[PDB]
Amino acid sequence: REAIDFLRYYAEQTRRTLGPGHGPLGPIVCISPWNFPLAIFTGQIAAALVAGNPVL
Amino acid sequence: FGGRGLSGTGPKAGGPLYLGRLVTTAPVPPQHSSVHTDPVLLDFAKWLDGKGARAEAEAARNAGSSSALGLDLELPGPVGERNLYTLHARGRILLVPATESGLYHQLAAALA
Amino acid sequence: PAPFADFAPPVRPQSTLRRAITAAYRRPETECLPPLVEAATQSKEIRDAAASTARKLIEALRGKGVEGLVQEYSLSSQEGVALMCLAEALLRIPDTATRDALIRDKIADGNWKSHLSRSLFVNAATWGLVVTGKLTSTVNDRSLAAALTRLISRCGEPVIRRGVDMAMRMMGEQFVTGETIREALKRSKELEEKGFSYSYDMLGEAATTAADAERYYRDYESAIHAIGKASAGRGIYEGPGISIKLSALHPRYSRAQAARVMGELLPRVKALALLAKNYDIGLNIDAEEADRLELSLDLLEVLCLDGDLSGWNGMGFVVQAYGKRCPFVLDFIIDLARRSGRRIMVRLVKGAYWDAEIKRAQLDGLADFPVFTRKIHTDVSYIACAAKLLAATDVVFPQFATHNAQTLAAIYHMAGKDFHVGKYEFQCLHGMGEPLYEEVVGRGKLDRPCRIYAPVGTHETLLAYLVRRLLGANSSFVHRINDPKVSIDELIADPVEVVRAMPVVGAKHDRIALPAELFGDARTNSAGLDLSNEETLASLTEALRESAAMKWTALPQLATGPAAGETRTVLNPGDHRDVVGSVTETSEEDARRAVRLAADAAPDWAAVPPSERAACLDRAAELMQARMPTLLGLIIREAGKSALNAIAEVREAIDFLRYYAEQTRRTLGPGHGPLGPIVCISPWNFPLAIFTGQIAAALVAGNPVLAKPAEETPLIAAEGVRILREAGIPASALQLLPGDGRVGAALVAAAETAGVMFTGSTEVARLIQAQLADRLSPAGRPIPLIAETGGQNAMIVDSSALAEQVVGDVITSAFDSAGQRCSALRVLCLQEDVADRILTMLKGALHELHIGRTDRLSVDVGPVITSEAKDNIEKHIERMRGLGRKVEQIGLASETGVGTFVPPTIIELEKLSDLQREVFGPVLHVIRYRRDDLDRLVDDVNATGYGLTFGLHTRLDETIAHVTSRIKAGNLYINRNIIGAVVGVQPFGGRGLSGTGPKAGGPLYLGRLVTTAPVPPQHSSVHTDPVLLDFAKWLDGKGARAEAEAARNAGSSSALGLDLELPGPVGERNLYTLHARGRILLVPATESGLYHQLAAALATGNSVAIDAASGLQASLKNLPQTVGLRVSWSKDWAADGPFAGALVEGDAERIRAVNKAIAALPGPLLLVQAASSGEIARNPDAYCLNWLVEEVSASINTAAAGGNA
Ligand SMILES: Cc1cc2nc3c(=O)[nH]c(=O)nc-3n(C[C@H](O)[C@H](O)[C@H](O)COP(=O)(O)OP(=O)(O)OC[C@H]3O[C@@H](n4cnc5c(N)ncnc54)[C@H](O)[C@@H]3O)c2cc1C
Repeated sequence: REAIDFLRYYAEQTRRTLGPGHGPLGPIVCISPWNFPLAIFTGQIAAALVAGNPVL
Repeated sequence: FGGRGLSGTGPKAGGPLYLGRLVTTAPVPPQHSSVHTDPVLLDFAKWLDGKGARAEAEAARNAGSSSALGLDLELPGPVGERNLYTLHARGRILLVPATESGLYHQLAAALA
Repeated sequence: PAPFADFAPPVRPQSTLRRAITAAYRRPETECLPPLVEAATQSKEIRDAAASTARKLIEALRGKGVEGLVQEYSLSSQEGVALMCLAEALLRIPDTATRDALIRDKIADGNWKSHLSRSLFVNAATWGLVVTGKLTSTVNDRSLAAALTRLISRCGEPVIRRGVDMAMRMMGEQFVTGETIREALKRSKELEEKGFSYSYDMLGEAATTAADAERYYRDYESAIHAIGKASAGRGIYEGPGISIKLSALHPRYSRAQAARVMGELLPRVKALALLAKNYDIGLNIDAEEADRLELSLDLLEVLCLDGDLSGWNGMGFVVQAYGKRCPFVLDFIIDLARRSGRRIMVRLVKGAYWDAEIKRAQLDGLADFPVFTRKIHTDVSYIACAAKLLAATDVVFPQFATHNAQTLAAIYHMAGKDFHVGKYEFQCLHGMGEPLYEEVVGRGKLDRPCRIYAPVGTHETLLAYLVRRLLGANSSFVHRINDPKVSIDELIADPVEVVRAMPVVGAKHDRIALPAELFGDARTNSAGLDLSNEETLASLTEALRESAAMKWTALPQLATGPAAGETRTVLNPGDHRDVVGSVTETSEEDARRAVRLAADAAPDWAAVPPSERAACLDRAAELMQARMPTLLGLIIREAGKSALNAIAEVREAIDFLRYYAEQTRRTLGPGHGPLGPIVCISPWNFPLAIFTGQIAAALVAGNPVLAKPAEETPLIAAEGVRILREAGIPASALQLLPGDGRVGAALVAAAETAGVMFTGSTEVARLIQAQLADRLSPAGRPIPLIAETGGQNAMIVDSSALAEQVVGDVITSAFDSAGQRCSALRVLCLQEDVADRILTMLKGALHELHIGRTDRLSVDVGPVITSEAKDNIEKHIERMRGLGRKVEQIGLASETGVGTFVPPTIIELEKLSDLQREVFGPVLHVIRYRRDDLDRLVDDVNATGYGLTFGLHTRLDETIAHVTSRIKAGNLYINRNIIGAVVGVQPFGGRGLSGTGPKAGGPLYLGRLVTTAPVPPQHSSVHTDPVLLDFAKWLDGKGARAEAEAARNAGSSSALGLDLELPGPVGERNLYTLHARGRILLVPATESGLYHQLAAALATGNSVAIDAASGLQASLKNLPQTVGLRVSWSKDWAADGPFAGALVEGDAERIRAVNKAIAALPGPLLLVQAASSGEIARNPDAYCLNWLVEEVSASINTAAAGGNA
């Protein structure tokens, strides 16, 4: 559920905020832990992706 | 979710400042504003006016207005719970200026 | 001239029909409804038929703008409001190509702020209503600025373009029919061809100056020509007409100014009507506030009887069905139509001022409302009045203005089958009612005509009252037809049958308080008097005349009986030929005897249980209420007050009596022993209310009182004492000692005087302070002094404020009571971009004031109290004039020669510091400020050292937050005048040079008048000062365990941070908060005493200055930085001030010595608390935390945007 929530939350935050002047950083390295191996994994990746950055 | 000090850098995950850190110009998050103006920022702006540092005084007043310090929101959630989100001062900010005008702008940002 | 012989004569003798109107003014709602229900009743067959027609109309309305924009660009509510505000501002750019360039090149590229002295969001409350349907009194301009930046950065130029085009259509085609009458007339041809007609509303309203009324006249005259030319002989039923508001045509349109209205406003309406007659068009008189209804009837009567207007039936008049007088007004108008033979056009409406009528009746303490309190009652009233109108179509032309399809259907079937054009019509609002009435007009529908009420005006004009026009309320029909939660069956419900079947027909709304019940179970509100009610004016006229025939006296009323002395007369300040009465002044020996008598009787009065002492006060309030008309006449003639201000003063005295009685019943027990004899010294400017309040508080707290009234106004004081004694206060508990400062000084100096309550000048208060510092109580403690003194009160106005509203509040604040209020507005601060416009309006409004002897209702401003006050005030004005400052003064009539008058005066200053003394008269000073310098201006206001009342006019939350957080004043007022603080609602009292506190009419007041203070109602705080907490940890680190525990107990017992909303009228929020006082002077003797003093001061939020002569510096080594920030040491106390209070430790002689040194400090009179070392060890309450916090009252007008959410 937390993974789903991160995806939908950062999707909605994007729809509320990002326009052409909010340029991406570029490649983002996302390093996640073993204790929330889907939720934190998904949240960091979803946020970097939806902001326009490719993710490692 | 997320903390201060040895607990992390922020901004909080699953909160409205998060995406702004992943772009080179941060947007204005939803509901991110405050009607409060730091009173020390105000005193600094008047001091800058006294010195004739007009561009800096203007930048200080603009920082005092656009600061979201004192934001205090209730977030939608389940019944039987009250979920609150507030923005406070961070602490002491390290300023590393190169020029006098740069120092004035940095002070304005931190005081506001 | 005989007193009150010309007080308020009616325009004409009141006919039987006019008397029935006045009789209904505030009739109980249970009495109004049954006859309306009976008159609105229709047959079962007609009710079924009407339900069917209304269902049919509502079916089409539901099967047929900003919302599509919000959807297309996924805007939040704040983004939609911000966008519409941006669009409005872009539309203020006249040239299209320039505007489009700003959008494309500079706005859409961000940094909208750089390109657009006035907030973008001044009108956001109005757009908020458009976008969200909800009303906000003030604007969160920081939220809107964030939303605007977000939406522009997200969607760019396309959303700006759509917003501009949307705003252009709404403001140019929907909220108005057109920007000018010519454009409105061109756009009316479409619907006239379909069977509609038009009435044009030139959006004129509430003239403030003669020049404004002149502009409104020529605007109406020019529209009449354009409409009459366009009408081209179509006549008053087929062709267009005009609607006017009488308040647009004269700046003093009120019953109080009825003579000016009949002499100056009437000929202007006649000249417009003569032009409407020549073109043969309708001229409708719109209905306004309830207190203007009957005055407007006097103009309607003269016009309908004027032979010069004969032959024309175009004159029209609005009647509001939400008003209790509506059927009786209609009876009167129908009779007038019969007598004059003019077929009066009667526009029946529900009414547009409902929220305002509720608030006004509550503020004025009147018996009831002049409007209904349940929407369904107004609906029944409308249908009943339609039945009366439809029975008189031969002599009047009814015009049923309504968007409610149920109301429409009921009237359509009530009118029956016979119809011809000219029999009656419906009416609707432009851009609102056409949907409904396109199902009505024409042979294919109901074949009944509809006249469109068509606003005409620019964007500026339209926006000024758009809020009122939208109120859109949850109960409104158009809100419900567009609410999916409401079925058709709910919409076609018969309000007559719903009301008929309610348990109590016509019961008041459960959630609206009658004015008497504003405070619920706590106490009974005082009742006022309606000076727009002819019966009240006639009865008051007789009482005032009878009051001037009484031989008023004031004598030294000692415990043993009246005493002899030097007797002289008391003169009316407006006319020294009018002798009001005689005063016998007290000898210094008898004043000293009086204190000893009070001392001897103190145990007996202290033994009367607090409840019974409070019963005395409640009995006195009842007596003053019943005697108000007689008290009015005395106050008018002795103190020079207007009748309006005298009513408020008697109300205040009643409120003080009832408030302190209730506070006594809430608090006082056997452990709160009285101080002893208390000397009460009261001023001449509120000679009954402040006099009563000080004496009532001291008495109900168990103290015997020596009452020293101002030398100028002993008569009302003597009458006050008479009433208190009649109410049961024994003569030994309340002695009256008339006389000058010798009497006051003898009383203050008497050894048995245990406390002094003083209201007056700072100069005298400082002399009393020095006298008292000579003495100690028998317990060896300072004599308490409550000293309430003047203020140099300011109002700050920014470019978002509404000029008309500002000017009215400024005129009232500065010149009411000839500026002889402690709260009066002395300095007006105008943002530079609007200063010239507001000053022009202010000067014009100044010259509309009537100055003279106050025994006429028409007088706005009376005399100043003495020739000495006059000379002092005029010397100031001439100094300012001699310095080249601009000085505006109204000319005075020759009759003022027999009294002491100062004309209301406006003086334009360069800097606030140009004003170097308090000027206690009708003298307003004006300064201008640049917006960026607002924070410095507040600094300048604070720097005077005064801190009584302060006003702010702004719509912007950021400016409200800033200014109210930085200003240092006891009574704050937002978007209203700054005078007339209401007991228990705006507890009154300032800081600094303005007073010691505690606030009069507030919950800390009685506790100052007993040896051990009680816990006031609601007096607590869950907040703990964090510097106090740091100090308590430091004390524990030093091993001072007992002190550390006392510090934590002080942190919990402090009420710093209390934040309450006080009950009061609707449309206002009244807040009461406890803040730190400032820097407290600490004069310790021992290390432990210092620690206890520091804890008390820190727990209440204060900084401290510790006497360096104590030698206790080594007692505070290694203080935490947070505590060090609040601690200073002082060798020269006078140099390190001002202080906000003091704590002293010592034996009796040390306390007396320190108390004298404190009294010699320049500036504010310090509230000093003293204790011995042993007392600090034995009594945890040795220092009382009540006196280490500052009370702040804030009153916010939440109706200021044009309505009450
Ligand atoms: C053509 C035209 C001309 C008008 N001229 C004037 C004018 O000169 N003067 C004037 O004062 N107004 C005027 N009005 C406004 C009118 O008085 C109504 O208030 C408004 O138009 C709505 O009434 P309704 O029958 O359309 O809608 P409804 O939803 O049926 O009625 C709403 C009305 O109910 C009343 N009401 C709401 N709440 C309560 C309550 N709690 N207790 C008692 N009553 C309540 C109010 O009067 C409110 O306006 C005019 C309206 C029109 C269309």
